[PDB]
Amino acid sequence: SEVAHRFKDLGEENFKALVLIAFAQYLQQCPFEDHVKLVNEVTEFAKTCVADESAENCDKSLHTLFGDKLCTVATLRETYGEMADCCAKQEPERNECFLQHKDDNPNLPRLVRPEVDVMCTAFHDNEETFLKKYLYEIARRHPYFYAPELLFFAKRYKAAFTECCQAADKAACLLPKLDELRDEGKASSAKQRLKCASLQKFGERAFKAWAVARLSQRFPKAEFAEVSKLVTDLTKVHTECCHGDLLECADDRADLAKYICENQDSISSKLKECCEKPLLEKSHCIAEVENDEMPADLPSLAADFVESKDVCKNYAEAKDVFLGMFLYEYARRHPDYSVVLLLRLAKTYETTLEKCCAAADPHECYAKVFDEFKPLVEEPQNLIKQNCELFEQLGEYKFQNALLVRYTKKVPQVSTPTLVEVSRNLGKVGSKCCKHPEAKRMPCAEDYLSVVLNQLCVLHEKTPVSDRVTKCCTESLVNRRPCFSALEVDETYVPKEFNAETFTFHADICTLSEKERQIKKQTALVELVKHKPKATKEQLKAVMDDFAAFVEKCCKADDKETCFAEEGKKLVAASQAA
Repeated sequence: SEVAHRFKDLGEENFKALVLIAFAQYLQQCPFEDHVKLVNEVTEFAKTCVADESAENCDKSLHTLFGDKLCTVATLRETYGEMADCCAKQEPERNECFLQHKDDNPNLPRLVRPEVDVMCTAFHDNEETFLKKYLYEIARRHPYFYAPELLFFAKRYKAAFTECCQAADKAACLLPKLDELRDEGKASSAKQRLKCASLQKFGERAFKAWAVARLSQRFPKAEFAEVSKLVTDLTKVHTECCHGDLLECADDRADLAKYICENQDSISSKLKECCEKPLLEKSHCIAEVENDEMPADLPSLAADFVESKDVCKNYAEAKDVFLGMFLYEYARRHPDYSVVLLLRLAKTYETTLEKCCAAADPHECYAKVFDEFKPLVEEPQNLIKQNCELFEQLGEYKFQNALLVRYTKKVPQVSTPTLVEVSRNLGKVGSKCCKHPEAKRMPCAEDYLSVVLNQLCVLHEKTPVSDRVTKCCTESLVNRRPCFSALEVDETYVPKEFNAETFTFHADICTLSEKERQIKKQTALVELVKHKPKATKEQLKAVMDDFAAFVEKCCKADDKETCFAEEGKKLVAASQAA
């Protein structure tokens, strides 16, 4: 049995939680209740297999079991139409059908949160079900959320109420910690969506490379033989978690932290503090540990990678291992480089060795490779330095508006909502990284951009409208950023026509939080640039100044919310004029 296997390892709590997330991440539309039912029927079954390891079907594969369970409600096409199909499938891929049907943007209503007095009550009256509902809401809205990490966010989430509900002002103690978590969760989710996109769209050789560079940076003193061990394992973990096999992912993840902590002295010296705490906290600690100090006397790369005469020969022997060693050796001494840059250099190196090695005199050919590294390395440095300048002057809001205009011009076909959430996240890099010394600026900024760009990529893949996005997204994982920076303005885009439904206005805007206003302001700017790409320089600005006046005003006018209606058509007349 396997279900018995995992049960013994994770235990009732975690096992029950993971299976909930798995069910939550598969049938995102399906109501909380039903999931709980299946989760229980599923947990009960497990309990018998522990005793009798051959009872009903305790001899199967999680999937057959899991799949059939869900298939007791999926066949209801009136609720989940395209799902019934997956159920009529077989063993080899009745699972693939499911994975292939995950939604990155579910049509799930916004998740507002009741007053502090209710959450506290509901939390106190019944716990488990309060925390159960949490995981359900997150796992269903982030189908790729790193499962093992969601449990850590959960234990955290519980301690928030566990403490603040006992305060002198729960609203004051909670709200903050709740906000801090909502953010950190969206980040962790993005960080992982990229990881599954790599494995799934580009292959584990691709993911393997990323891991080598990243780990080699974090653990400079580690050895190539050791790092590879870690990379092999780490890959398997995420491969499982990304294929929907949460239980084994969680198990294997735990086994990895166990190992890393045991061979602490062999890997990093900053692991100590992570190895002294509860597993869930131990895992989240290791994955976010700062890099170790750089080994003292290190030879120059040129030695064995460009000056040696055996380069080409070694490359022929074990190219993958050789290139692997290069990346590890270049990353360990360059924590100031973004992971994608390091991968760009590595690809540049491989490409060179390929053409050079089949030459009349390789050496001579590949002798000046580092000369090309220069441009590759400077491009981002200059990009960062420049964009950090602009950001410092205009602040976050104005900076975001800048990227908004810019990016809408690059790919005007993309839906306004995506353009807005993406532009917003791109500008957040300023606050996040710009306050960093140049030594830590690039890894910070560029890698963060890879995550953000991977959204537009996955969100666009749903309904492809711009081949330029498709090209930049699918061409090369490591060159996505440079590809987009290169884009200018689509000379083939045919401007829009002002609609009525193109953008509605009803007063309901004077009640929304401040943030949700800037957003409605930005969503306007995007719509604008789409109707008038060219004729655009500064008027755009003077106009944004105007809309601000509109809101500030009518939100303080006492007529029925009729102004917004009469004056709504009034501003439209003015706009078209410009």
